[PDB]
Amino acid sequence: NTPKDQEIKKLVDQNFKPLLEKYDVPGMAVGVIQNNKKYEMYYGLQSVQDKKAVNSSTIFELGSVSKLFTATAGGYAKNKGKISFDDTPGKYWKELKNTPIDQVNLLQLATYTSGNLALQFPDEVKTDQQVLTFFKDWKPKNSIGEYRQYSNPSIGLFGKVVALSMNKPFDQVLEKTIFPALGLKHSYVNVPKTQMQNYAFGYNQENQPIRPLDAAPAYGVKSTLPDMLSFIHANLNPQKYPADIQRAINETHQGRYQVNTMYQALGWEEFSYPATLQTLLDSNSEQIVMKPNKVTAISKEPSVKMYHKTGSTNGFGTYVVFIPKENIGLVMLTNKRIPNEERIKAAYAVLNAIK
Repeated sequence: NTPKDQEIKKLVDQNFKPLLEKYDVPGMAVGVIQNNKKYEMYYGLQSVQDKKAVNSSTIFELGSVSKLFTATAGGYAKNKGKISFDDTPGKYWKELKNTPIDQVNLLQLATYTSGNLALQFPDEVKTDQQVLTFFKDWKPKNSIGEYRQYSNPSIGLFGKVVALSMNKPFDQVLEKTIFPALGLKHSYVNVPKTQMQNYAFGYNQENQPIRPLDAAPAYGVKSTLPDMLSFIHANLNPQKYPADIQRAINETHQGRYQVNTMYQALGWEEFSYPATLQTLLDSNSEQIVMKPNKVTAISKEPSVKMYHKTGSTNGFGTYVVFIPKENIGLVMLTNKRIPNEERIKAAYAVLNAIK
């Protein structure tokens, strides 16, 4: 008939390639992993002016997909006994002791239920001093633990606490501990000089090339398609890893509460599988992403589940999704933002069509 690598290439061509013309995207990397086999598709240019093709070495910004690595770092520290998720941040950032934010526990920060943390840090919050002062000045609003409000500050504080508990700067926790444990050799918080030639330009909505530190746990990671597929492989096969990181990965798969059809895990969003397309689109709706929503306890603990996460920066888009019981996952990286719904729909059509 037709070899499987060609079949998957055709499906990615049918569902992802048209997005390049439709949204004027310079470069894209799409990868599928199925039964521990990797399929990689590279399109377009990492740098338009340099005529450098997207390839297996191309480095992209992950945006909020970076939180998946922060979540994994948190599970690692927890299962190593460096933190408990019932701890409060002042136990580790002592300057926050005796402040309102010291009533919020680590799980609540990691899953956005402090009750009064906005999507972004204020533009004027730049230094670690202004970050500290931002959190000491924080005051509650809604009951802590009651409302989900997607928040970069919230998981940014989580990651700072994780770094403090491991006695290392957060960038070192990832580059010296978590990335090596996961077998990722081309993933970075800070892209070294020797790799700038592989660092894609991001492109804004005029197709112009473009490119605080405590915000790095929320959106500071860069990576390649091979590394992101290895990361998806790790999430599909935690048992293939040492106990410390195996337990860390599993920690990130544990649903913590629900908002309608969405289960909030650590970093990952989780869904009963099979999931309808609308369930997946709802997780990225304005209601869920931009507004507070009352959370509810998990009632149906789904036996068969899937996970995904979108992420964006000014010049980059990312989508990652995996389905443990089908042993399948997909990564999309672009050096131009495209609508999140397009990423989800295209991935849903590929994954459902794959034999």
